[PDB]
Amino acid sequence: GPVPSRARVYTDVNTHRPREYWDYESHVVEWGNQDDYQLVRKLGRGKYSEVFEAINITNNEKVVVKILKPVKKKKIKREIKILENLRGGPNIITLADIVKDPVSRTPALVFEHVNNTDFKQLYQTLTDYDIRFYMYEILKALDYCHSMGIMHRDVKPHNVMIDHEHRKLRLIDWGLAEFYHPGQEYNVRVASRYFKGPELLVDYQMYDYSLDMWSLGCMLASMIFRKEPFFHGHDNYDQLVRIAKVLGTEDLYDYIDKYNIELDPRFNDILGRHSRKRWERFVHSENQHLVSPEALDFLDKLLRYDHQSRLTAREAMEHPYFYTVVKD
Ligand SMILES: COc1ccc(/C=C2\S/C(=N\c3cccc(O)c3)NC2=O)cc1O
Repeated sequence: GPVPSRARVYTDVNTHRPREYWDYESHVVEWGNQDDYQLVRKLGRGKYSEVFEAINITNNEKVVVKILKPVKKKKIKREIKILENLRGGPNIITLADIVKDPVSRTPALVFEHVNNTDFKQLYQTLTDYDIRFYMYEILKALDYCHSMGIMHRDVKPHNVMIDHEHRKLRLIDWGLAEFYHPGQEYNVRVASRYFKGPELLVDYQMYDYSLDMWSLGCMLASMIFRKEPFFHGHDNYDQLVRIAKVLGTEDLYDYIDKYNIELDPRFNDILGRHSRKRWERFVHSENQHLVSPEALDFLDKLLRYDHQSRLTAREAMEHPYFYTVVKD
């Protein structure tokens, strides 16, 4: 069988927390008053929810309301429990309330409002200094949630809300987040395709917080190299092939051999043989202002096949790439 794996940090956080902390199936929701909130405009829709701008009429403050579509109550309680556990943490979106929507007959989560710019437009604009600053702010959120025993499992640009005017950042959309427990096998159908870690793409279920660090590396690569998304696969199989054309096939085989993993035989006709590339090949005159030796070294240490070899969020915050960021 496959070789087991443990997180190298925050391994036992939930072990020594009280059961109530991570036992979300037993959580009892504290419902607020649904008539406190007036919906203003729809902001988005997905398979599992719709999101709205709204006004809290008890204080005339803007909020954001996510009205769930029907989904297992276990997963609704999981997201609620995680948001309450993380509330107040650095750059974590604040859950302000939970109400029952009378039309949907489902829960509606009420969040603080961020005056956001779309990443497609914001990313055409950020400077080298901006990218370092906001990467540091994301790391604060990720080290916090990892230190609290939670993996996000859907890190991607669409889930990082930035109010550039106030240099304010919030990590949102905790609907896929999970509690880390040593030895637990997790669903690999998480994260967006372009941000899926190799562990998901080879069906290794005993993964951990380090998944979020791969996803963050994909974001960093897209920003400093001006290629969004960086690994642009047409499906989950091609996604691994795109990664292997950069990291090389020999280290992919080292990875699956370490964990006694077997590749899907459908890769026999599509994977090929690929050397590992040097990151300098992705530098050109239109992105070199965003690239430095420090950026390439930092990126290189996030994008490792072996989830046990990636920088932790705390280690990443120690990296020389962040030396120029003003610390508060
Ligand atoms: C404009 O400011 C904000 C925007 C979003 C949030 C929080 C969200 S949105 C989400 N999930 C989605 C995303 C897209 C479509 C959809 O139907 C559901 N999960 C969250 O926590 C908070 C804000 O302050």
